[PDB]
Amino acid sequence: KWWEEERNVFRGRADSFIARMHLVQGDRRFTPWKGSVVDSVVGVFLTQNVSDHLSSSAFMSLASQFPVPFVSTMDTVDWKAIRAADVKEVAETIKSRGMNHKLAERIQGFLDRLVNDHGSIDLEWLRDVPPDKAKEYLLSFNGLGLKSVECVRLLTLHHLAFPVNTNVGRIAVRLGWVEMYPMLESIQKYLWPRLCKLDQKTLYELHYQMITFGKVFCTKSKPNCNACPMKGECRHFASAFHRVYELPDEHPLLAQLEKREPDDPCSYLLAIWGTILIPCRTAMRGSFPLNGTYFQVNEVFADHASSLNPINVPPRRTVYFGTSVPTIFKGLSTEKIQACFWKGYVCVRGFDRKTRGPKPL
DNA sequence: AGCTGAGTGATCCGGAGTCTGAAACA
DNA sequence: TTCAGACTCTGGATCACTCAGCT
Ligand code: SF4
Repeated sequence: KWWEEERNVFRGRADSFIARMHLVQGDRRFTPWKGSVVDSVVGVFLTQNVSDHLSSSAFMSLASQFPVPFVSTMDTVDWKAIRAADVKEVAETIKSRGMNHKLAERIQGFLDRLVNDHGSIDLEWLRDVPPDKAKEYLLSFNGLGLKSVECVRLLTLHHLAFPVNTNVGRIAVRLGWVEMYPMLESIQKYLWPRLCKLDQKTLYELHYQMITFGKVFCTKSKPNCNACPMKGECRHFASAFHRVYELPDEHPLLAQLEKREPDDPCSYLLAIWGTILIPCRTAMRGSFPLNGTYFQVNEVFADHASSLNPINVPPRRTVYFGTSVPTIFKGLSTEKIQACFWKGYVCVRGFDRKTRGPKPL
């Protein structure tokens, strides 16, 4: 059949795209997180039409404002209190993200429906049910579309789905697979049958890589096509033609700091001027929605208390600071970005340990 | 035939950055 | 040197309305 042999052609190219970038884009496979299903639902709720860092910071502020009493799937937010809470404070809590009243009312309605139907607030059983019925039940909610449900299923329930976002569509069109021409998002009906038969781990990995490639090299305006490894196979090419010292685990400075997560590859950093940068997984104790796909491989947080009041006592790694990932990554040299990926760190925001809430940098 | 209707295109609930061009001045 | 909007940002829900559909 012509279909199956045509499946091999792009699947061979897809793994070729993964293999070529994996040399430069670092190494990353499925690393589990302890986030509950409701947490992932609220995360996909908050990441609609907004940049990733703002969406994550909004969820962090939401968690800090209404905390579960603490020091596996466990909710980090007293969702019952939020549902019982008045709309004004909830809207004020996430006002920094935007659409504060709209999203707050949608969240309150979601929680109210969850309480009214199927008893109390729990969605752990969604993992057991067959994927199609879970997808339909998730889509049944208002404020959720196809792409959000696909991302939830792929990242949380480990199904075989692929979110075709603006990053995915542009990359697929330009990179010899399928101008400023506005293309309607229907290439999924084209792309997915090609990718219907593929390894699950393959899909998750391909895309962590693509999200990264979309953000680093193949930006919408002025892509760094000179340093891009896939410039040879790029169809769009034919159309056109501060350093820090890292602190060991048992360093005396981290006595007040909490115990590091055993799974996190990152290590504690020293922000010299005295300030400390906490790794994202350690800062959040894992337990973050969407498998922690918000944060890069080497994304770290900052300590607001140590930033305002320095803890100063009077190997070397490079940290690139900026407002967002795409801004700093615009590099005319490939070697610099490869080094920053394999042996570098990135920080964009700040965080406080006392109230566990995000603070401006 | 004279009423569907399917399907798309604007719009906006909203903050927060960057980017142009205009202006201005030489 | 200002600076005011014009865009983008892992999208959804409403309302209005041009091309097919038909019988
Ligand atoms: S060569 Fe340029 S357009 Fe092609 S994939 Fe690389 S960055 Fe994108």
